Amino acid sequence: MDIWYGTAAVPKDLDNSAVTIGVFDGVHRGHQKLINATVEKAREVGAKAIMVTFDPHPVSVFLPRRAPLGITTLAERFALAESFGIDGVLVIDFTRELSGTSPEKYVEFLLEDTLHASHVVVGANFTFGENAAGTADSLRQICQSRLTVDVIDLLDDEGVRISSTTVREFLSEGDVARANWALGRHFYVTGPVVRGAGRGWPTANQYFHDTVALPADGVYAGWLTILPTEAPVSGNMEPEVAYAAAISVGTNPQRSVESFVLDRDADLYGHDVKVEFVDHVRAMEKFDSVEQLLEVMAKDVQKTRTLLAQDVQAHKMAPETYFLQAES
Amino acid sequence: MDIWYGTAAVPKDLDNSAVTIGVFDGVHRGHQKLINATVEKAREVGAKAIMVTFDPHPVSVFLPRRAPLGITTLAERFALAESFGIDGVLVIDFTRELSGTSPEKYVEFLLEDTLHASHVVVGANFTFGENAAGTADSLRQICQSRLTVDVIDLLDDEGVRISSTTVREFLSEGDVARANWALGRHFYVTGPVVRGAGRGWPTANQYFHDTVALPADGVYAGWLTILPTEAPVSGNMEPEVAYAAAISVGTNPQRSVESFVLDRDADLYGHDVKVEFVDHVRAMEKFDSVEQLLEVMAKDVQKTRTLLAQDVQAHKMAPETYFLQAES
Amino acid sequence: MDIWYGTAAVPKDLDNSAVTIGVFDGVHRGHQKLINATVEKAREVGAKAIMVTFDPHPVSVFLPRRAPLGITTLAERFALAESFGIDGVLVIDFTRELSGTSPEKYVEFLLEDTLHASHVVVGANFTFGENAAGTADSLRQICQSRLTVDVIDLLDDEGVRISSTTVREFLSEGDVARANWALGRHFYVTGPVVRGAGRGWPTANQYFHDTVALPADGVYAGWLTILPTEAPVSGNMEPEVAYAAAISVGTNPQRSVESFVLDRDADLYGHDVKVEFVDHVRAMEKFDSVEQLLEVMAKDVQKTRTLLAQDVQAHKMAPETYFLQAES
Amino acid sequence: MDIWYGTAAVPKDLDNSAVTIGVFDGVHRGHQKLINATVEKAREVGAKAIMVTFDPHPVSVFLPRRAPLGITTLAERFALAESFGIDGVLVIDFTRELSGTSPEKYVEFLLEDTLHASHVVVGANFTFGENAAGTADSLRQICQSRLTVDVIDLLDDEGVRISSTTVREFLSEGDVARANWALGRHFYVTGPVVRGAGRGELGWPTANQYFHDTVALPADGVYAGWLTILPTEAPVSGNMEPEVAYAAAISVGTNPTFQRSVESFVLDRDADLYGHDVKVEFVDHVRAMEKFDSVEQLLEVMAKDVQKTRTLLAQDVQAHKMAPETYFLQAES
Amino acid sequence: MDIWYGTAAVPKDLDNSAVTIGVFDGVHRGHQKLINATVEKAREVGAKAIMVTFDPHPVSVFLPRRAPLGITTLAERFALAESFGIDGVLVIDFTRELSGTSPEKYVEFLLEDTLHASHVVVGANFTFGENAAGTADSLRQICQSRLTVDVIDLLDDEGVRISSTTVREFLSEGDVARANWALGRHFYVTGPVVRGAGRGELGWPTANQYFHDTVALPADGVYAGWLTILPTEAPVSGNMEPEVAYAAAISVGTNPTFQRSVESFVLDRDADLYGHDVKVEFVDHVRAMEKFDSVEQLLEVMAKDVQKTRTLLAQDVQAHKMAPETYFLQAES
Amino acid sequence: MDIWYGTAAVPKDLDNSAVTIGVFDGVHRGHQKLINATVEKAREVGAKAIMVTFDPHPVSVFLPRRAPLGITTLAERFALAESFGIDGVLVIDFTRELSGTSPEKYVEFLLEDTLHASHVVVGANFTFGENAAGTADSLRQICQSRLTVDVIDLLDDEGVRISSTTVREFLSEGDVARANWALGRHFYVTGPVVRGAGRGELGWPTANQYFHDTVALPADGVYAGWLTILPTEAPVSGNMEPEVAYAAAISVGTNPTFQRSVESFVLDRDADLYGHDVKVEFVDHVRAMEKFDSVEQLLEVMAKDVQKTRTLLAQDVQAHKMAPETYFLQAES
Repeated sequence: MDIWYGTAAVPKDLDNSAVTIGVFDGVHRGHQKLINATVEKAREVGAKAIMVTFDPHPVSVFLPRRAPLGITTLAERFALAESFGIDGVLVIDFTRELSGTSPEKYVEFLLEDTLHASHVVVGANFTFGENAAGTADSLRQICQSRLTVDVIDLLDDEGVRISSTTVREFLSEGDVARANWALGRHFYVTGPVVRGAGRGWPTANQYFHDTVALPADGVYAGWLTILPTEAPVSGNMEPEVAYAAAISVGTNPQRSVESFVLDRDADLYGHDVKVEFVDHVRAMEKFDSVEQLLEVMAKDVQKTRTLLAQDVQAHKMAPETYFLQAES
Repeated sequence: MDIWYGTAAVPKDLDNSAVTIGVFDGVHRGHQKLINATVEKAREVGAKAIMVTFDPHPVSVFLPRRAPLGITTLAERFALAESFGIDGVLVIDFTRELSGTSPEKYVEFLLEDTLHASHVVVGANFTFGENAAGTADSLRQICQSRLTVDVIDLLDDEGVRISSTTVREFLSEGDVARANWALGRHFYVTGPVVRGAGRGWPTANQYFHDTVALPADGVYAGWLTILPTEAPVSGNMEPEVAYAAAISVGTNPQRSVESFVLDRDADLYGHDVKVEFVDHVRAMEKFDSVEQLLEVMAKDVQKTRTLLAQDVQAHKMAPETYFLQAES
Repeated sequence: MDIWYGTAAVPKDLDNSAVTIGVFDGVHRGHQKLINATVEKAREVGAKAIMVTFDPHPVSVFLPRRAPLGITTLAERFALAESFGIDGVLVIDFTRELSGTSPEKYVEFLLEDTLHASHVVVGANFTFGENAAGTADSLRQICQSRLTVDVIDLLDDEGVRISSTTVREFLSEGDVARANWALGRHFYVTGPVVRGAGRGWPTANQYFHDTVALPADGVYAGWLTILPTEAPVSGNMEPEVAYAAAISVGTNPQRSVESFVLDRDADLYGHDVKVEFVDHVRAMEKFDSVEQLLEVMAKDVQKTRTLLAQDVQAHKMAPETYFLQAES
Repeated sequence: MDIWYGTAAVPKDLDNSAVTIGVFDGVHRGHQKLINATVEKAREVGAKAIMVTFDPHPVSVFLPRRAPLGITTLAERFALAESFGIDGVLVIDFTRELSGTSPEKYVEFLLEDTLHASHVVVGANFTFGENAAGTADSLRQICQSRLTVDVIDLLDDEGVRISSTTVREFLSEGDVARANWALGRHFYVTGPVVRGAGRGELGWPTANQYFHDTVALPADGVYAGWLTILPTEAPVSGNMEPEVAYAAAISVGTNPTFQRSVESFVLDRDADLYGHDVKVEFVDHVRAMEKFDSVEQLLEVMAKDVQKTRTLLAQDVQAHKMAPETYFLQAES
Repeated sequence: MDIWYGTAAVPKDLDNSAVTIGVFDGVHRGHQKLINATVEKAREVGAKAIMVTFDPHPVSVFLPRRAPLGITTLAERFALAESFGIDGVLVIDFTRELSGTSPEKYVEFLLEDTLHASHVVVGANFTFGENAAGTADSLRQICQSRLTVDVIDLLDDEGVRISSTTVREFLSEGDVARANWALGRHFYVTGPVVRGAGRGELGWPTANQYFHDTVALPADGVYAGWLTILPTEAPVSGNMEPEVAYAAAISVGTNPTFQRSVESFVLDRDADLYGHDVKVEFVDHVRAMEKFDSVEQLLEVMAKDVQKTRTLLAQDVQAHKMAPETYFLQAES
Repeated sequence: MDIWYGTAAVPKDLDNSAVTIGVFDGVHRGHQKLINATVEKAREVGAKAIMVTFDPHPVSVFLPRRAPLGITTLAERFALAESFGIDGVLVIDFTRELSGTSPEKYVEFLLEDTLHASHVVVGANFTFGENAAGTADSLRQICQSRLTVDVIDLLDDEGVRISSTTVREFLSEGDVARANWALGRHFYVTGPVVRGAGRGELGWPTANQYFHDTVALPADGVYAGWLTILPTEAPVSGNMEPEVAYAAAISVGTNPTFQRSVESFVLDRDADLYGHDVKVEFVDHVRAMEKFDSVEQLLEVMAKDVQKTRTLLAQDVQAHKMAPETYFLQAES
């Protein structure tokens, strides 16, 4: 998949495309409908399936540093867009182009001149152009005879509107199971394992910037995977195997994620590690003794073992290769 | 109007004065009664109307950095004192003088030797001298035959005691209309417009230190005035005209004030700008899309247009020259 | 009393000891039972009474910087351990030794090889060894024929479990009288008096790090003692006399303690000062005038005078030499 | 004078203009030649004289946080531009436009489409468009028959090249006299007076100012100069009028960690200028920074700075060309 | 290769080993002699080659925050060790063990009890146990009949002693050529690419990296080198493959206050490497740091760095011994 | 000895006093002459010997944050004053009083009204009152018949002027021997011991102290000196008594950013002094600061500092005049 930064980077010789436009934060199940429709039409005509997306977040252009939290990083947005069949991602920076542009000139510049689009697929909530006056309905009429437009209703399921907004709310509530439900996969973060405490001490510590969306402080059951690597691994964990883990999300009074991998002793310093969240286990608490702390640690392991045993049975969610022991 | 810092700066040849003493933060309607009485008596005898005030706040002398928030800056206190006819302001720093001094020696030093006072006007809540043992009643008796004293009752109106304390409470509640009511004018702040976001982007951004009193975070209707200047102004705003504005007061997680001037495109970087608050519009909120943000922005403009149309009719409050459009 | 840091520092020629093991934070009344039993048995056999304690807090080894607040500093723990007759304190750093060690090897290494113990005294909540699998019951069986073990029930009094945890809760609630009740003495902090405001201004200002346990923000009645010194004292306070004081505990938005010594004018800059807490007086509040501030200051002095007059009558709590005036 | 941010803010009904393009930092005597040529042309043909300038600095666009120090603020660049008769300033942000543009495209879009220019005036060192490919020459060949191009040599005077660079160099060494000479005026900073060590005059300056680290300042030291209280109806504590240049000894310092300060000791006045906006003009270097160990020593040196200043300023008044119309200066204490 | 933290993590069923002990910072040509001897022995007798190394640095244990800069990270020390055939790394923390231990006790506990060693290999400068009492000699006398001891002289080559110290010295002056020569490879750092001034290429590097102050870096300046995108299935913006060394001009800077940066300008590609892990290999010094006052000047010097780099890298490819198997380098633009 | 903050704190029933006025920073041999004259007079006529001193430093009042470093703290100034028999210290804050006062007014208010002085003793460099107008001479003419004035020349000895300034100079270069000689005692700092790298002795100092940036410290380096545990009933970990001066090698450092540290390696003892107040006396410079790359090297140099210290301290004991009454020092390890 090509990734282009700004309209000028798009090849001039690209002759046909089917295009979808959004922030696409999280690439949730709504987002998947748009991508699915776009990919299929691209295949039909033998053109490229293009996603136009935005970075920085368009909200942060108008209201700096009050951008909504990033459900996925830009890099993961690319990975997800690819896994669903996107051929090219065009990334638009509104501080550089397409802000002052009118609905008419936007379609003309972006969709025709730049992307050579025969098809465009947007959500009903789609807006574009100076002061967001462009709508889905605008787009259908401005594209009359020029290109075909398919406007897709926002995904409603089980009485919940599935959007970036609702995924963020669930995450903020610590309800990762509903977030997972809206995303169509286990919510995850990835990052390098740092030195933590030293070398009840966690299998892995990671830190995330405050723009990263994360589950409420608390303890979750989930899976930890050492991303593909030739680097030596200290201990009895292997790369590319999803290992059962009790996960503590905390706030330095910058958010930390501490992972206790069940039934393994490893030290993951230096490695890049994926943490997938499955279910909530408990709220954060203060500890006043080593005894009390380990007691609670063990109850977390038991509850985690239980939740993940269930998770495995929903195998559309569960990883390919996992490691989960029946007991200690 | 002269401004003197400390007793030693007061001219030795000043032969007669009518004096009022207080913090005078905000110069609210109570404060105006004291100034009014003082100015009138000065005119009667042909003497100078003097305000004795204090900086730093006397509270911060005893309890550093737990001083009450400043309703007005010291500079604005001077401006307000002048606009009401004060001839001289004596500023007392209690870390330098008049702290260890007894009620008797205070009247002797400040009122007689320094100020040559024939009249003194204080509020009923007035205290002075070592450990604030001096009262209004003390002052009348210590001044027997030496100078005349007029003690003015605190202003009570509409079931509210009008004081610096109550103005601060209203501001903190986001109730600027009641604060305006107690002040006798639109509450305002002034300051240089800084670079903000770049060059839905606000007409002006200002920053204030944390000792400055400000309305609760939220959006207010008000008026913005470019203070007199020969500097070129980018855009279609003119100096000295009060322009209709939706005002956002925020906190950097130092307080910011962001102003959206209605129906104008200007950039006010470099200019000194007054922001007058008229009425509350809404609480702060997070935005998750550009669409949602602009929707709400437009409702704020509508509600603001409405509030200011009313404000103009209370013309004792409203500015001399304003700019308010009937619609977009 | 000897203080040894780590097992290697303990003299090799020490031939007999009676040993007690715990964090001992606060040396509360439960802790006193263990020490009492240990001291008595040491006297019986003519051996040394040893306390094994821990630093850093064992909790902070597993969960860095989420250690419980220190009721006493390590230095005060030593002082208290001594005042109750302990002959030697062995301080264990779990980041250096005794973490990976099994229950069996722990008793063998610490109690026998290092300490030459004929008696060991622990609380029922006592744990030891890798993953705290060692218990009081373990210890009795592993010590069969090797040394005698006396396991002491946690102290329950007046429906309250007396522990480090409960002392912290009381302190956090601002309930110093119950904390004092559980400690068996007035809760206190000690520290150098710093420059504060200048040279209603407090008799003394002290600052404490955020790991120090302190009463809730508010005003307390208590006693202030200038620790033994040959340094000149500014004012009419003498060292080693416990002086009546209204005490303000605050938070810089690092905790401060501001002390108003009743009926004295002293300046304690440079001196080391003990602050003992007796009872709660009021919550923190903002002040808006010097008048209001002094009014409240005076009510605090009255209420304090009252509480301390009562305190003196419970003379097991009250200091040897105090200073409390009947009135102003 | 109008100020437009971006080519999209330019009035669309602009039929004719004489344009000059550059960073214009400091508006030095070199820059004035460019502006002069442009204004004199515009004034001739009833058209508007436009300046195309750049904010943020093109270097900061390419090398973030490593741009040269600003000789003037953007606000002052506007004010100086207007003072020399420019009718419009167009501020280009290179992160937003005219960056990936070819020399040919740059001319058509900016100079024709946006500005509708009949004349253009640039420095011989002028480079434009992607990878600075366009030069003073490129401009002449591309513009044929459409608009007259006037290329102007960089100003050399007294064996010294007059550029933003040399001005920065002069300032940096504390040589304000050479900086002023290259600028065609007294170098100055403008700023609100802040609270000092306190209000009101054993020790205290008349005025305290702080400046960000992007602001070009003379080397740390003491200088002779003039302070002017910017126009205001707000009252002044002490015996100073607004809009009069007052003789001052000016101390430029750096903060222990934090930023630069400017402390002004106005000669033969006690006043406290907290609350006001103040212009500080530098005339000549007086001495390097020193450490003080006693109050007497500091007061002694203080009195020497007042004498040195008094003299240097007396010469500056006689050299008339740079001094202010109305001022205040006493021959002796 | 296994990694054990502390003597308690070592498999208890370890019957035979050839051991080498040292900080091993940088794994320079001196260190390789130690590892080589050890591996060649272990490989002979079917036993495991163990490295005993130390983290945190023994100096930081004795003098907190005053340890020498790390030539490589601990992660890279492991990777380099494994690359030379070490089977096990035992990481000793001196705050945790082997500190108050006597020479005699150190041998029995570590070398016999823990590691069950039949061979040991150390440098002539080797010191062990409490107060560094044990020396290369002590080791031989204590180990008699139990294990064979092979003491190896510090590597001298071309009149230069090859040690962590001299490597740090070389790096510090910007002499990467001598550092590489003493290392036996191109000096390198590894790190995630961060966001620059923005995404996508007037000014911007191909890649931006930041490094902590414990990381040894060449003196501030420009260098010729190779950048490699570490293995990944993640897509790459632009025309660059993972696992190919690409020619780059590399700029090493310090931050105004904060830390070190490494900016990579990959020759004849525009790509944006945000999100990837990137290895940057240093070949030769190109120039010292300079200040820029104009966009043209910076682009001019930029083009000169590309030429210098192109040449230096051409020589590095010919000197083959240190260059990478697969790479990308063009003779001209 | 009484301590009064402000003229209003002075007992109103003070009928007679001999007064000396000055900053008195460091209480050096010059200052002792002033105090001696004053005490010897007061002691004669049954009156109190008063010191008028100043806090904050008069320079910091005039030039905030640019006062000279404090040779001693205000606490130590009091203690030193009392040690030389001063009965009362009056601390004047120039932000609060005696600032706008005329020479004539200063005498009447402070010397007569407040202190009721019959004798006064000042240095020839003495200046008092608004704009330092009053000098040593002014004082004599204003005081006639009311109080006897004794002006004392600044102390010159061995071609060296003894002043706060020169003491600061000596300290700054690391020449504690000359500082001590000018002071008439071992220079010292006093402070609570903080936690080091940890508790208890491979590497670790006996004691760690930190000092603010207003505190005068010898140049970074190693020094010979004595450490004394200030009087206490609190237990001491290790084999050290309170109130005994113990031989120590003393390392003075600066923090990477943050502040100064003082680390004390007490000779032939292991003790941990966390929790105690400790006095550290400097005797002689041992060496400049160095960087360490290996544990052996640091221990080697460590042992050399112990030898150098042992010798220098042996000489200091023989020169008796400055050494302490009770001390602890061993001839060899």
